Amino acid sequence: PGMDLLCLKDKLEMHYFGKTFDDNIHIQLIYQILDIEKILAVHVNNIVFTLDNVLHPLDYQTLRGQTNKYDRFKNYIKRKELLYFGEAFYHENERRYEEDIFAILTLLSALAQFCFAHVNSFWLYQLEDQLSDEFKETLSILWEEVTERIDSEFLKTNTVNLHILCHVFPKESKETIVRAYYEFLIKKSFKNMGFSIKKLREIMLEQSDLKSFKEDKYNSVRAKLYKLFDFIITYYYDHHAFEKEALVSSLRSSLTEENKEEIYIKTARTLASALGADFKKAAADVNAKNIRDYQKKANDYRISFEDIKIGNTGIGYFSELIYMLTLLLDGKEINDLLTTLINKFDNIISFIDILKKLNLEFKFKPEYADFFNMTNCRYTLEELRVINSIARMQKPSADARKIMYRDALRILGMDNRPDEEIDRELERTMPVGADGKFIKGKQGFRNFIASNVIESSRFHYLVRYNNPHKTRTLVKNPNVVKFVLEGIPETQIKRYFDVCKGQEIPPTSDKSAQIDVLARIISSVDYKIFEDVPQSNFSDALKKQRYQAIVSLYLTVMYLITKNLVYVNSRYVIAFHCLERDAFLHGVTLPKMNKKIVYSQLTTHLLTDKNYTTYGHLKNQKGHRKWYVLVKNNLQNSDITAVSSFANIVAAISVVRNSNEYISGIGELHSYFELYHYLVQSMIAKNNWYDTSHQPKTAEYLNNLKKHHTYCKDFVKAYCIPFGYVVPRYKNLTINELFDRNNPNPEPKE
RNA sequence: CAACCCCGUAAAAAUACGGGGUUCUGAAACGCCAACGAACAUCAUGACA
RNA sequence: UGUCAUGAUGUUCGUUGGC
Ligand SMILES: [Mg+2]
Repeated sequence: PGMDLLCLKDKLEMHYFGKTFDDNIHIQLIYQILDIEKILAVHVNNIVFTLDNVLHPLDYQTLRGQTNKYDRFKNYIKRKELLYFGEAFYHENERRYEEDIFAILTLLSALAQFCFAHVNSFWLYQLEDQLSDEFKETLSILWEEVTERIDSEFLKTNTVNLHILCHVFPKESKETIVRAYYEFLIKKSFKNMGFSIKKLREIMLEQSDLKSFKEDKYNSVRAKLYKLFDFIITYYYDHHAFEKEALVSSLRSSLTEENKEEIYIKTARTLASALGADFKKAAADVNAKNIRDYQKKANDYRISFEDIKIGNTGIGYFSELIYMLTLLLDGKEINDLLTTLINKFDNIISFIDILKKLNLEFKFKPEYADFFNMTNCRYTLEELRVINSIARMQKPSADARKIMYRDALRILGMDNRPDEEIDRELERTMPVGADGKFIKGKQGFRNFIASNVIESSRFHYLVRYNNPHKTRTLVKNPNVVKFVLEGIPETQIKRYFDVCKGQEIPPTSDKSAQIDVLARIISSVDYKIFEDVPQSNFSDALKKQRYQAIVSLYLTVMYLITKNLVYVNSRYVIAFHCLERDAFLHGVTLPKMNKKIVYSQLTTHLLTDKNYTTYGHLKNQKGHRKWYVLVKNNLQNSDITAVSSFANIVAAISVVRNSNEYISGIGELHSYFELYHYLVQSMIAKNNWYDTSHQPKTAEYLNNLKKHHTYCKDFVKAYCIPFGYVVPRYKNLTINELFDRNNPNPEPKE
C-alpha cells in the first residue's frame, strides 16, 4: 500500500519522521525535501568551479598563528581577478575586509561539503546553533546593504498603481497602504489562502454591473487593471476577518461540487453589491493622461516601513546563505535556483496542510522540526520570494574594466602572448596623449569594445567559465560551428544573413548556404577588422550594424557550447549526488581498492537482494525480465579505473576546461550529448585511464573511437553502470534519444 | 518520448496488441524560446543662458 | 549643463507563436 519501487519508504520515513506509516502522503512530502539539495549542490559545484577557473591556484585569531595558511589567505585574497565577481568582494569601488571574504569563502566551502554527501548532516537545517558569531555579522551586513537597496528601489517602480490605491482609501495611513501592497505582490498574501480569488473575480465578473470594464478600448491596460481588483479583495477580507472565517467554515462543511459553485455564486453577487462602487471608482482612474501624470511625480510619498521588514526583523539565517550564493551568479542561474526553491516550499506547505486536514501525524523529529513546520516554512518562503524580487544591473564596475579590456582583446586574437605585446597594442590602438587624457575625436575602438563585449552577459559567462588564453579553438572546427548554428532557429539566422551579408554573395533563401557562409565568416575573425569603427552617410550605419552583428554571433556561438556542456555535466552531477545519497540509506559502504573507489558496487549488491528482486526496479519474473538481464550483461564490461576517472572528470568539470585540446578532431555532430561523450572519451584515451589486463574489451571501444572519430555507445553504457539501480535514470543517461525531452525520435530498435 | 501498477482477448518468452491511472519513477513544464509590442534605466548624437 | 529630439544596448510585464 503506497510502497515505492526503490524500497526505501521505511528507511526514509524512519530517517525523517522516526517510524513507518501506512499511507502515501509522507513520502510525497519527503521528495521535495530531497529535491532541494539536488539543485543546491548543482549550483554550489558550478560556483566552486568558477572560483577555481578565474583564480588559478578556531576563529580568525588562529589564522594569523598558523603562519602558513595565513600566507595562503594573504595571496589568495589579494589576487586582483576578484574584480570579475561584482559584489562578492567589492563594495562601492572598495575592497571588503579580510574577515568578510574569509567568512564568504568558509561558508561556501561548508555548503559544498554539506551538499556533497567535518560538518554534520543537519548543518543547513540548524544555523541558529551551529554558525559562529563572526559569519553571522557578515551575513547581517550583506542583508543590511540589500535591505536599504530594496527600500530604495521599491517606491520607484510601481508608483502608478500605488497612487490610486492610496487615493481610493481616504481613511487609511500612508504607511499602512504601502504595507499591504508590499504584502500583496512582492511576497504573496494572495497565495496563502483557501480561496481561489482568480476564479472568484471571474465569478464576480459574471455580474452585470461590472461588464462595464470589459470593453475593447480597455485592452491598453490589463495587468495594471487585473491586479487592482485583486488587491482590494485581499484587503476586503482582512478588515472583516469574521466573514473570511465564515466562508472558510462554509466551504469546509460543504457537501458536493454543486454546493461549491453555489457558495461561490452567492458570495460573488454579494461582493459586487457590497463594494462595486469602489471598483467603478478605481477603474475609472486609469488612462494615458493620468498614468503619465502620476509618473511625473515620484517623490510625493515618504514611507520607511522599516520595522516589520525582514531587513530589521529577525530574518532567517537560511535565506542569507541563499543570498550569499546569489551574489556569485548571473540572472539565469539565480532565477532557476529561486524558482525551484519557491516551488518546493509551496509544495511542502500544501502537503503539510493536507496531512493536518486528515488528523494524521505531522510533526518531524526534534532535529528537523525547528525548520520544517508551517510557520518557519511560511517565513522562509516569503524570504525566498523577496530575495528573488531584486532588480540587478550588474554593470562591470569602473575599475575592473582594465582587465576586461585585456581579456576582451585576448579573445579576439592574441592568444597565448606576453602582456607586453598586449599593452603595446593597447597603446597604439587607442592613444592617451598627454597628462593621461583621452584623444577627443579619435577614440572609437574603446566605445565599440566597451558597449559590445565589455557590458555583455555572454562575455562575463565566458570569462567566468572559459580561459581567455585558449578560447579561440572553439570556432576553428567547422562541424561544431555548423551544429551550433543549426541549433539556432530560422528567423534570427535569416536576420544575421541579411545584416552581415557583404557585397560578393547573391541573395539565397536556402538555409544550408546561409549556415555555410556564416560558418565561413565566423571561422576567420580578428581584432584588426574592428580598427575602423566610424567615429561619432548610410555606409557608416550599415558598417556599424554589420560589426555589431559579427561580434554578437561569435560570443553567442561560444556561449551556447559552454552553457550546454555545463548543463550536461550538471545532469551527471545530480546522478552522482543521488547515488552517494542512496548509498547511505541502503547501508552499503563503498570500500577502496588500489587507491580508488568502486562505484559499481551498488548495482552488484542490488542484483542479489530478494526484496529488491521481487518488489523493485530489477525484477526476475516471467514477463518482466529485460533490465535485470541487460544490467547483468553490461556489468561485466566495466573498468574500475575508467569509472573513477569519469567521476573525477564530472566532479572537477574538466569538459569545459580541457575542451581546447580535443575539439579539433571531431567528425560529425548531431547532439550535445555525443559532443560531451566524445570529449570525455578522448580525454580518457589520451590520459591512459584504463586497464586492458582486467577488462580486455576496452581496446575495441578505443579502436572504434579512433577509427570513427565519434563516441561509442557501448563505452557510455559501460562507464555509467553505477546507475543500474534506477532503470529510467540509466535509460535517460545512456540513450541519446531519451536524454533530451525535446527530441521526438523513438528509441532505436535492437 | 520512456518506466510502473490495474481491468480486457491470445500465451509461458527478453510476451505483442487494444482501453484507463501515476507529484507516491526519471527528464529545469509554476520552465526554457523567438518575434511584434508598452514603461524604465543606461551609452553615443543636434537646438540654447 | 541642464533640458527637448534622434537612433542603438539590457532588464522588467503582457499578447501572440513555437517546446
Ligand atoms: Mg519526483
